[PDB]
Amino acid sequence: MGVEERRQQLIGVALDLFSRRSPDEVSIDEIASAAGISRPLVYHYFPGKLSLYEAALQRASDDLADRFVEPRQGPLGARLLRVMGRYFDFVDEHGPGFSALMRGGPAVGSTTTNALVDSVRQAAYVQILSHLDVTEPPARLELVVRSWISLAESTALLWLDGRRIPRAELETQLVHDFAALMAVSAAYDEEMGALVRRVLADEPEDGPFGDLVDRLLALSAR
Amino acid sequence: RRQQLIGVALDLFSRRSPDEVSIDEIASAAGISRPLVYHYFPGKLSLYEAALQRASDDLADRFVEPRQGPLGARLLRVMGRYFDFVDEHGPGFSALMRSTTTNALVDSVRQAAYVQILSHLDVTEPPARLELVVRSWISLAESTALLWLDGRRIPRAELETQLVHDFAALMAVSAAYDEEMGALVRRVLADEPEGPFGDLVDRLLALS
Repeated sequence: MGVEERRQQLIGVALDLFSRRSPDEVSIDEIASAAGISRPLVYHYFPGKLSLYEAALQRASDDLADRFVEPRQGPLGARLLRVMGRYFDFVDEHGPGFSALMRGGPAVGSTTTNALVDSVRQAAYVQILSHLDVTEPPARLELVVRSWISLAESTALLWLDGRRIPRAELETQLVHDFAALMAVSAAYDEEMGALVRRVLADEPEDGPFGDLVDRLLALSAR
Repeated sequence: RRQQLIGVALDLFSRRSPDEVSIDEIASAAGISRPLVYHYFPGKLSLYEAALQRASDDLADRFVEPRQGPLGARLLRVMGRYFDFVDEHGPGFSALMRSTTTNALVDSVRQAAYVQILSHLDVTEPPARLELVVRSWISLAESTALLWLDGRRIPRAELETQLVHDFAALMAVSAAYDEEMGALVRRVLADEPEGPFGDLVDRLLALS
């Protein structure tokens, strides 16, 4: 194969291995072997293991960020649920590498890896505001949204540790969590209250939010 | 002297990001020479880690709360101490959250919070759904405090109560679709009036 083909092949092979195992268990020799090339030939394309890991992570990060893009049509909850399906598909596909990267955190990460992870978090933020139709988010809204993004990261990481709860339940849970976090904040702020009322007015009366409220009323045995 | 030096280092590492804290600065503040700091610590990272261990023990100890009265009030009292701590250590906390020893120390605080929450819920064998709710809330609380520190545009009193209501919310969402979680919530609502759960249910009713 040609040079650019080979570079992109190598990034793919690296991404495959770094997805399957923690990065301490992936070697240049294994990457070379999977790619069908010699050890020195890998170093022709990348000067070390970290640069290849970063290149794989760039590809993965671009993939997840693109998965956040969803048409601004129909009830908002359903849009978010669709993105949550793609998000869990991604987490599944990349699980062992995702867990290793995230449970390492910014301390272990290179400046480049931390920047890539942050760029994904920011891509999520931008999409959520687009759907909310907000360009100048107030403080309270920014905190709810960013703290939900942290909640969604945590939920996926906890899911991967044993998969003791079905992903479909967690996807729906994260959608309900978003409504609930926003509703909690609405108590302290009229501007927040108005946004949440508008968002919930866009849900059908027979929708999942409806069913959540019905279930909570039932639990309360009012 | 070694314990005094750790305190001085924690003070400076609390006030500024660690790239802005030098051994010479620690030595001056402690009133000792640069060599005497190296006598106790091989290098800057080891002293950073010692300061973090002290801070981590302080926060974990702040999670201890008597098992008495309504649960929401217990958690609100802990949130007051948590935000006090975050305030006192703001710049250093921000910089840390943005070694494997320091990761281990941070993890040990998250675990301490977990243990205390389950203690109060009177649960020794937490179901998967409860574990995920509690751990995910701990992440939410970490995130909320870090976001608060960036500008302090929202008052801490609001975020403290917001976090208590968020715990009830995360639990409620799970309980709505899981019988075992539903039973736990009902067992746990038997001592709150109409408490964060009741107000949340009223709110979801009223905002819809």
